[PDB]
Amino acid sequence: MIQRTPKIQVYSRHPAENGKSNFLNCYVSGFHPCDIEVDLLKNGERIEKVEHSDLSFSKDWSFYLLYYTEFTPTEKDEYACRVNHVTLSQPKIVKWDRDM
Amino acid sequence: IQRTPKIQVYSRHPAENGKSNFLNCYVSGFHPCDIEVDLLKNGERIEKVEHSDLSFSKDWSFYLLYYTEFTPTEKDEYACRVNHVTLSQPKIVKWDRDM
Ligand SMILES: Cc1ccc2c(c1)sc(-c1ccc(N(C)C)cc1)[n+]2C
Ligand SMILES: Cc1ccc2c(c1)sc(-c1ccc(N(C)C)cc1)[n+]2C
Ligand SMILES: Cc1ccc2c(c1)sc(-c1ccc(N(C)C)cc1)[n+]2C
Repeated sequence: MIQRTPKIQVYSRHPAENGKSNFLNCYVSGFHPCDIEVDLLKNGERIEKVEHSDLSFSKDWSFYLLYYTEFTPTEKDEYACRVNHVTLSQPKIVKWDRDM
Repeated sequence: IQRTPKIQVYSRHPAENGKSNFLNCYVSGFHPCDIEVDLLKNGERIEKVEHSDLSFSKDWSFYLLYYTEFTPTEKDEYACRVNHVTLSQPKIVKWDRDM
């Protein structure tokens, strides 16, 4: 079927509290074809030790996938998600918007 | 960097004609990820199948399982049809009852 471009959402598991351990998630949804690269970024730099869900799909072959890592937020630190996919020219970055 | 799937077909318990079992097609070790899988009662594509999710290694080798509840009979015969890029022609694999 026809190509389609991922929806990308970045969120913490519990609400932020500086210096308290949390998890950071990057949820990539709705996309096709399946092949995709995902990386999480502490101040523009690629976190080593990340974990991920399996890659699941609908009857209509939309794919869904989750990346996450334990982390401790601080006032100075800035976190984001870098996705590359065919439907993206340029690897797309999306910031973690704290204030929600 | 391409890799062709390993394909294994097996029942969960040993065959017993007219007793309910599960049939699995396990497709392993493959890349890239895109792949079609179907199970076949006498060459015909079974409607109501289930599947695991698609998991992968650090290596980006992918792993996936299809299965269905079924009742085997002496004359019935079952198989798995996989299509992948690395295959010229969709590959079929039989279920050997005497696994
Ligand atoms: C079925 C299910 C289970 C969990 C679950 C969802 C759906 S959807 C979701 C979630 C998605 C996005 C966000 N942010 C972008 C703030 C926060 C939470 N969770 C955590
Ligand atoms: C319409 C439709 C069909 C299937 C389907 C969805 C939507 S959304 C989804 C899904 C699967 C796994 C995950 N995580 C790994 C947490 C999150 C979402 N599935 C499996
Ligand atoms: C009755 C009977 C006899 C042999 C037999 C089975 C049932 S089920 C089975 C088997 C084959 C492959 C796998 N994996 C690759 C996960 C798991 C189990 N064997 C080898």
